[PDB]
Amino acid sequence: PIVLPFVQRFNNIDGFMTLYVAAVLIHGALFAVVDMTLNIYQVQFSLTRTEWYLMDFSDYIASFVVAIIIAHFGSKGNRTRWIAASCILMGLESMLFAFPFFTYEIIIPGRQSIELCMEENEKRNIICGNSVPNRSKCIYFHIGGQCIHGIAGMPIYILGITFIFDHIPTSSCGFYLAIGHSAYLIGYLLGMVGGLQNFQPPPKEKTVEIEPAKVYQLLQSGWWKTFLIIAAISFCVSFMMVCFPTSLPGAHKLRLAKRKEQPHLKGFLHNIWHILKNPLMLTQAICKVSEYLTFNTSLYFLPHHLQTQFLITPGIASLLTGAFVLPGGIIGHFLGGLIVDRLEMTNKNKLKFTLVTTVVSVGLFLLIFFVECQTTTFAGINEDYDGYGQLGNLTADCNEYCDCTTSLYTSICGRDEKEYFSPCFAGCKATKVSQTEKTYYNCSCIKEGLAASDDEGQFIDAIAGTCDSDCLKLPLFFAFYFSATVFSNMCSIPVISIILQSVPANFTSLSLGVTYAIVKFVASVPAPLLFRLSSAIACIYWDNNRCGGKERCWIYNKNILVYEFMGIWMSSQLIIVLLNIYAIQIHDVVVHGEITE
Ligand SMILES: *[C@@H]1O[C@H](CO)[C@@H](O[C@@H]2O[C@H](CO)[C@@H](O)[C@H](O)[C@H]2NC(C)=O)[C@H](O)[C@H]1NC(C)=O
Repeated sequence: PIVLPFVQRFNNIDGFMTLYVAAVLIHGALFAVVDMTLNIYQVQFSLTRTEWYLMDFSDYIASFVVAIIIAHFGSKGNRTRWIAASCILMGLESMLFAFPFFTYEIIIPGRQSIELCMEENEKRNIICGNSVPNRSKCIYFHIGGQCIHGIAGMPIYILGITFIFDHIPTSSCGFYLAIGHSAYLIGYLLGMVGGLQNFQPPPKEKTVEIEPAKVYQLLQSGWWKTFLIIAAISFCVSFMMVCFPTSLPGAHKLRLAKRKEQPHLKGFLHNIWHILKNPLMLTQAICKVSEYLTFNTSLYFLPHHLQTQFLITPGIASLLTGAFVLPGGIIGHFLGGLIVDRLEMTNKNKLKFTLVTTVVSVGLFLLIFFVECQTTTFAGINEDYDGYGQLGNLTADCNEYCDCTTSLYTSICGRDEKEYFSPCFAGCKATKVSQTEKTYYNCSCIKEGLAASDDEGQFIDAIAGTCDSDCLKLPLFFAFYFSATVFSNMCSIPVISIILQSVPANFTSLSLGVTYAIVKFVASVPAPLLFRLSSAIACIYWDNNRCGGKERCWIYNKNILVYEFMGIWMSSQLIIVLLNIYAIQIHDVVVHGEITE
């Protein structure tokens, strides 16, 4: 008996939009946390870099095994029911990805595995790896957590937008296409922003080794807190969508406005065959490939590049891309989408709109490449340590006494402006830590250095972290990075907007699945390997003495990576130019075939 005006105003075509972005927002909020959550799980919990990608890969293929199946199933049944169910399986997944943190907080603290580590012995506390059991058990919680993510997450991004296609007019779908994309972006922001404020250490970064044993508690409990709230929201949003009508009263009024004036295998193939037989969609999908190839690569390569040429803390460097690529992205859909929506752009109009959009963007990427040419301050990698030892001498006497470990080595600055790695390897037999900085004392393995130096309560000492005197180029880099990002997000709307037009209304449901199948398999499966091979190409100088099978590098080649990664994007960006010049002529030929004035 719910005949209140609400459920009549809650069956509005925006009443579906209100819950979809509400469904998307927590969906956006979820994944961004997980990538770091997976990443920190690898480093913290005694994993290899081999298994982490496998956990990452689990989300990707899970969407791929449902990007087609649910699309065939979304065509035949109620879209509203399936989305909330896929919203429901978000709730099951998100808490499930938080059970191992609470159940297995005993995996690897510094001293909480009492059976084998003695509280007085230091070598005992870092060996007897009982952490690798109760680790692979969690990975089963985690590979499940990643798989339930993609199997259920993908129908949310297919069916909901399909409901936007088939129920909302064209001249405002891009207005709705943009917000849905951005609601995934805004969760990419806060998935890092909200999550990391708890993962990033408390006001006490700088106490005795209890802090690694206290930071350990706040990350598992940090996500176990976060996912408990996240998952339940995915339930209450699903419960509201289930109450939404099967027969949408909003579309029925519009359907009669647009009415006037089996998914068999062969019929499935009839949809499959025309797509290849229409070289318009052929270009649309591959243009998206270079779009995602250059995008995803940058959002990964950039914090690594800011860590190697601009010498920015890897935790801080990751933030720099995360907190700054979105402001370009959000308006890129917002301004990009509203251009077609306000102007009711035609198929010929958007193709011209896409070309000049990308062409200037590449010259912006090219402009960034020109900026890389400028010289920057160089720390370490000065070939054999001033004649006192070779690369790898690094394991001298002062390494052994303060127990330096070749995996977490960081560069520290001496007063000679020379950059020394492994602040404890600097021979610093004493360290007094203040409230706002970390400093090292009695730094023996330092060279004369120490021209004027300074301090107050103590005299002379070296300051932890890298010292940078010429990082101004940084504002040029982001500035050029922003406008390239904006152009990218206003390339997405033109390609996705066209796909709706050249497909009949009943077949638009299977349209999203066709392109979405290429998203995770053809692109995201071969991509990491293409990066990984060329990642070592600039990371040649691996720590061969300790890490073993390429676990930690020391020379991410600041000249080769710049030429390789951005050149690949230069190779990648231009493919869109060739694809679209192929499309526009073919589009104009085929449109001519239907016009033949
Ligand atoms: C290491 O630094 C400390 C202070 O940061 C220096 O302190 C001296 O330590 C010796 C121990 O042999 C004491 O006899 C002195 O009285 C300490 N000095 C003061 C002012 O308290 C210590 O000298 C440094 N190590 C070396 C090898 O010089």
